[PDB]
Amino acid sequence: SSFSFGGFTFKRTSGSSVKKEEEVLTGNLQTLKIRVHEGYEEFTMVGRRATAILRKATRRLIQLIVSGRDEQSIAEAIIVAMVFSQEDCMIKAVRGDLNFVNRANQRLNPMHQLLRHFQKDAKVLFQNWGIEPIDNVMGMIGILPDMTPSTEMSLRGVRVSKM
Ligand SMILES: CN1CN([C@@H]2O[C@H](COP(=O)(O)OP(=O)(O)OP(=O)(O)O)[C@@H](O)[C@H]2O)c2nc(N)[nH]c(=O)c21
Repeated sequence: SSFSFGGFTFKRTSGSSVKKEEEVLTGNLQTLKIRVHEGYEEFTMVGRRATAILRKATRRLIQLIVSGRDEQSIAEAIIVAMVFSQEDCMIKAVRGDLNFVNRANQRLNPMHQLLRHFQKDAKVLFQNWGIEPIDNVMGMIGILPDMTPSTEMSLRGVRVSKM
């Protein structure tokens, strides 16, 4: 029930899943083979600089409530969770080819190639994830694709909590 991904320790608190290999198409129509976890699961994500509560279904991020030291660490947690969710809109935000041949990419599986890609630049990821109107849940705030806080709109499923 415990593992690490992208610098975060994930702790499953509810649900379960089975694993299966699956092919997915990027925004540049490149086929990647990823190990998909099938099932509804809830997690706590614990990093050095941020933590979050994550609820996910098969290839769908349902909710992510993230707190952390500042915008850079909160954004990094959001990126890791978006990649971890394996959502189609994250796969489709890859607009160029993923380099799997360079000697330094020879051991990254596709999940880690995706993570590195969006760690270098997440602008397309955030712009294509989608936004939604939000309500007045005190203690929490919305975050826009450009990472500025908002009390009216937020990246779909994502809220920022005070630390
Ligand atoms: C998306 N993931 C990824 N993951 C876990 O996160 C860790 C790293 O993921 P990964 O590198 O894609 O998979 P891993 O099995 O290590 O490697 P590979 O795909 O090369 O066979 C593993 O312990 C994996 O089981 C997950 N664990 C659970 N429970 N649910 C999930 O949705 C996921």
